[PDB]
Amino acid sequence: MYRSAFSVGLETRVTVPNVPIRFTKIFYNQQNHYDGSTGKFYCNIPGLYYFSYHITVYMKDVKVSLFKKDKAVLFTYDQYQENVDQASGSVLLHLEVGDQVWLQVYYADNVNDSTFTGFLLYHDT
Amino acid sequence: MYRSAFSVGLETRVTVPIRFTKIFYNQQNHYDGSTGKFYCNIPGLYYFSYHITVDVKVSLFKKDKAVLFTQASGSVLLHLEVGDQVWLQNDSTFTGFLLYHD
Amino acid sequence: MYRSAFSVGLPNVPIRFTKIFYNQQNHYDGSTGKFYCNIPGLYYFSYHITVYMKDVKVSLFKKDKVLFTYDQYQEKVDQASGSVLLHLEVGDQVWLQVYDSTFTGFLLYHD
Repeated sequence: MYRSAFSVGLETRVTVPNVPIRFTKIFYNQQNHYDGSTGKFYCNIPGLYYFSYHITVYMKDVKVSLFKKDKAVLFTYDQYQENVDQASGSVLLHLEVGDQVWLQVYYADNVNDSTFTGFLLYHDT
Repeated sequence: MYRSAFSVGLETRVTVPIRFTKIFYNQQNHYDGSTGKFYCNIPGLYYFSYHITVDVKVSLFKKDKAVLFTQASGSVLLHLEVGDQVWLQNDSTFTGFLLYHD
Repeated sequence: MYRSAFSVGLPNVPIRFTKIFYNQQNHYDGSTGKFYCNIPGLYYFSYHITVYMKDVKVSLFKKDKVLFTYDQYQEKVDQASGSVLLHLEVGDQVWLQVYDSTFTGFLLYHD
């Protein structure tokens, strides 16, 4: 077991609600573990993963959820001001092969520049 | 000498070390929820990141001194030695992992 | 190939982070505010800075700019955070630029 990472961004001003955000700006996706057609990352190497995301907040409160498998694992709520902020979150999640993770915003506007990043830190041995 | 990571969150307010009791990851049990301190068991470079929701100022402590004075966010790299402890003083997460051992 | 990292803290110019939390390899030049790639590979960069500027955006730059969204005009910025993974080639430079604040970068997978 070895490498798995992806870093992606949202170029589109609106997204979408209650569905996986399909980030289209690919900063990195070498092993293509991030599915650009679904906005979901798929775990092919079991291990500890680090995910980091930032959802643009502008004029409207933002509620984001990091989903793993079929459920929301992490929640971020950010009130606006008023100011462009980022509803950010980072977490370590051990993943098994098959586990998919993606983000959702509970049309969501002014989400452009939002980013979703994740990487295999320690592979299971 | 290879794995040491944790990611925990808050299950309440009041944010003395912050005791995060929500465990996202703590496989090597290096993070102690009773004290809220992470204990370095492998010397090396660690990456710490926290997003905490608390006139209030949040600090990341290494050993017994504040490294960072910061919603309150921060990410940093701290080279730690065995015995070194790191702690902090909508989910509010505190995360840390061994990047490079030694 | 294996270690390259820095953690530093504190318009239209690289942000010179002077508070050095880590810079063992010295790949981060505090006089220019830029990180220089010596070991090609996948790097993680994260940041959280206090800006207090209007009609301004914040982004990591690499050979000049990482995420640039073409959008309609609107206004204001107080603090900004981000994180990205970038595969860097030798010679590549990365820095934070507004077109305890922190800026961390680390080589994760070396080519």
